[PDB]
Amino acid sequence: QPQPDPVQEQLKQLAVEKAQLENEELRSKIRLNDAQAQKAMAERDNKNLDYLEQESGTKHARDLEKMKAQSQGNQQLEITK
Amino acid sequence: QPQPDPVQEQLKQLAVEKAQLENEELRSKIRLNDAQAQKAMAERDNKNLDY
Amino acid sequence: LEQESGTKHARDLEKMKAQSQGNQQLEITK
Repeated sequence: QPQPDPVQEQLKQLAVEKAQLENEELRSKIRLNDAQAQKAMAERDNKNLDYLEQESGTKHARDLEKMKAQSQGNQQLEITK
Repeated sequence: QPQPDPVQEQLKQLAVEKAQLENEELRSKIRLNDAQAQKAMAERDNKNLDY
Repeated sequence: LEQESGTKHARDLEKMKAQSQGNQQLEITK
């Protein structure tokens, strides 16, 4: 009857464990790539919104509204006093 | 009758699933490249508007 | 989502209005 060698069984078990872990590593890489792609898409959407707002006068209109509101507040304070 | 060895069957299953996962990894790489290209195009459009 | 609507502008307007109201209240109390 052959005499078993303890080290060989442990080495085989470790090899099987490594083979199992490689697939989990690949899955983690896929998840990371997907997350980066979604972040890039969100950045693109933000840049597109910025382009759309800058093309029109909305950015300047908001500043004009702020200045007009400040002036109206000053006028109201003058009237109340 | 030949006697099966579970270790070999498990190794073959792991190899098949790894070959399956490689395709998904390639698809994820393609998606990331496409997203980066679209982001670069958006940046170019913004810079053209600035010009 | 916040930038698409006027929430960012609305908060600044609310801050300005609150400052004006505080100045008016200070004037009234004095």
